[PDB]
Order: sequence, then structure tokens, then C-alpha cells
Amino acid sequence: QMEKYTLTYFNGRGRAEVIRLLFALANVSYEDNRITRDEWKYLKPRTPFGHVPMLNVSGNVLGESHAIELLLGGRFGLLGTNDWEEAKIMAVVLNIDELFQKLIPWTHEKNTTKKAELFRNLSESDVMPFLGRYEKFLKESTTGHIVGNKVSVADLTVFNMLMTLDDEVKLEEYPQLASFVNKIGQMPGIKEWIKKRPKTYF
Amino acid sequence: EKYTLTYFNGRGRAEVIRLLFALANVSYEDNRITRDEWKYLKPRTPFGHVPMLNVSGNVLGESHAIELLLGGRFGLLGTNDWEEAKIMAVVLNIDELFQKLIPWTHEKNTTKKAELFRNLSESDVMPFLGRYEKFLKESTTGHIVGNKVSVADLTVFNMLMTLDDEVKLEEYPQLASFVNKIGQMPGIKEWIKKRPKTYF
Ligand SMILES: N[C@@H](CCC(=O)N[C@@H](CS)C(=O)NCC(=O)O)C(=O)O
Ligand SMILES: N[C@@H](CCC(=O)N[C@@H](CS)C(=O)NCC(=O)O)C(=O)O
Repeated sequence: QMEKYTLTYFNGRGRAEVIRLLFALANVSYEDNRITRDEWKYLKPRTPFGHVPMLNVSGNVLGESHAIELLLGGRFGLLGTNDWEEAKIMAVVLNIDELFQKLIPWTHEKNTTKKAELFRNLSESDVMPFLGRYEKFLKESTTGHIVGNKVSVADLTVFNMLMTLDDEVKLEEYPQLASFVNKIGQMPGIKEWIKKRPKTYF
Repeated sequence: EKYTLTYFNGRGRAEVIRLLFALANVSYEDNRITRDEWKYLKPRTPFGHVPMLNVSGNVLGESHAIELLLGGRFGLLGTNDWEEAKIMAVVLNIDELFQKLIPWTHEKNTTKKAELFRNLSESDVMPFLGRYEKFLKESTTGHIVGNKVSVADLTVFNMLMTLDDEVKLEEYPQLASFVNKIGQMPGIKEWIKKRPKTYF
């Protein structure tokens, strides 16, 4: 008997989307529970840390996006082939989290002038360093993976962030990242999920 | 193995790693650098931060990735993948509280510092105490997760020590027993006595 997975998050990509990509890529079925703010009022105090995403695995509850990505990544064979690769994959995931956190105001700014200003102010300090970093990791990789020789949670995380930034970065100047984003995006499971998934502002 | 930990001369985000080494009784080089040396070193780290771990010439960044690696090699991530993930959830949760406490830790004037803390008390510190008091009440053995000491215990212990002047554990008997129990464990106790005395 398969574990029953239920992911709870708002109706949005946000901090849940890498988890949704892991399920998509692994072709592992789960319930994609998207709640409203109002439903969240009641649910928040019964969660372990007062946040979403949350994962329910056959009656047992786990919080924290990167802990959930750890668990699923491990079960789905997306944490490399040894404990060193696993740790390097998780380091990347945690590094992208810092960038995600810096981008929160931008993601939620619906005024286009103000949103462009938020982004401008992060361009040199965070976005350009991100692109350079991951361009270089890939340049130094022989297989076009962020860590090791197969797809991992880190690939999905960097992929997801590139999609987040798609309208604001030019990947012609980062040919490794351009190739990578097309490769991950064409993977079965991922490709159908991107077409399928609810279109949300963030 | 040859482990080198690089961080500032401080507890900060390296100290749980230092506690893991202490508890496991595993030798490592505790490399503490100055702010000035860090200017030079920063671009050759993977992400532009410390802590960093060098394991026989290979480098790993991210305090929680280092914790995950060392924790796993030392048996401090529970007994299965579910325990491990619950342990790391606690670690990641406490990291949010650490981030919120950053201005407070770095403000040295006593009245400005107290004002920083009080504005976080009901919003963040009190919820933290209630949360971890309850996790312990749910444990039969007085561990945050599972039946054995883990990285989660070391993380909650370190944060409680960080807050030791500001926090009364009068109403949190579970946490008070816990803080005592962890601090008395072989290796931890000696490390706390030996370690360099720093403001942060
Ligand atoms: N450490 C976290 C933070 C999760 C988080 O801050 N979630 C936000 C949404 S992106 C949330 O639950 N907001 C509603 C609330 O905090 O009440 C994780 O990575 O899961
Ligand atoms: N995601 C991080 C961040 C580490 C971090 O913010 N380290 C600070 C000291 S607490 C630092 O490297 N400051 C110097 C710098 O960022 O240039 C981790 O958990 O290792």
C-alpha cells in the first residue's frame, strides 16, 4: 500500500512549486490541496510551525518546504548517489531560498512600475550573482546538472527560479542556463505539469 | 576524516555544527576568521557565506546542509527518513527565529537591544517556547523528535542558551529540564566550558 500524500499550500506556486515538480517528475500521485486565506485562519494554529507548505503522509504531518523536499527528494531518488552529493544538493536548495526570500516583495507587487523598481534594486546584488553562479556550476558540470550526474532537487529548484524570473532575465547571455531550463522543462512529468497547473500570479 | 569548519569568531550560525562535533567526539579544525580576512575569502566560497566545511579538500556551504551531512554521519538524524525530515524541519524553523534575532544580537547598547527583543517577544520568542515545550510534552523521552538526541535537540538547546538572559523557563518545565539535560551530555559540557567567549 502506497503512502497517501496531501500537500497543503495556498493557490499559488510560491514555496510549494518545487515540491509539486518533484511529484510531477517522479509520477507520484498526491492531493494538491490549495486553501484560501480564510481556510488558513483555522488551519494555521494546528500546523507545527504556523506555515505552509505542509505535507500529510498517511496521517503524519511534516512542515517546512525544504524538509518536505528532502523527504520526497530522497524517496524519489533525487538527492544524488552519496551523502556528499545530497548535502551539496541541499546547500543549493538553501541558497535559492535566500533569493526566493529576497524576491517576495517583487512577486507580490502588482503595480508594474513599482515591481520593476523592486527588481532593479535586486539585480546587481542578488539576481546577477545567481545567474553567474549557476551558469558556472553548469559550465563545470560534464552532464549539465547542478550537482552530480543526474537530475536532483537542486536542478528542479534552479529550474523553478529561472521560470520565476523568465520575464526579467535574458538567458542568451547564459547559454548553460538556457540549455538547462529547456532540458528540465522538457522532461516528461514536468512538461505536462507546467501545462496543467493552475496559472497564478505567484 | 579531516574536517575544517570556517566561520567568524562567534557562535552564530556555526555553533550547532560545533555542538554536533562535540557531541559526536569528532575532531575538526575550528577555523575562525576576522571580518577583514573574510573580504578576501568570500568570493571563493560557493554562496558567499560562512559557515563552510572543508572535508579532506572538498568544500560544502550552508549551515543546514553541513548539519544534514554531519548529522547523518554521526547518527543525529533519527532512525529513518521521516525522523530525519522532522528534525530538519525543526532546524529550518529555528533558522527563521535566528534570522529575526539578527539585529538584536548585533546591537550592543542595552536599551536599544532590550527594545529590539521586546518587539519580538510576543510575535516570535513566546511562540517558540510554547512550540518546543509542547513538542517535548509529546515526547516520552524528552527529545524534540524521536527517542534519541538529534540535531533538532542541539538546535533548540543552542537557541535557548542564546536567549538565556531574556527567557524565564519558569512556565516551561519541559524546556528547563531539556536545557539541563543537553548541556550536561558528554562532550557538550566540555565544549561549552572550553569554547571562546564571544558576544554572538
Ligand atoms: N521556512 C518556511 C516558511 C514558509 C512560509 O513562510 N510560508 C508562508 C507562505 S510563502 C506562509 O505560511 N504564510 C502564511 C502565514 O505565515 O501565516 C518554509 O520554507 O516552509
Ligand atoms: N543560508 C545561510 C547563511 C549564512 C550566513 O548568513 N552567514 C553570515 C554570518 S551569520 C555571513 O556569511 N555573513 C557574511 C557575508 O554574508 O558576507 C547558512 O545557513 O549557512
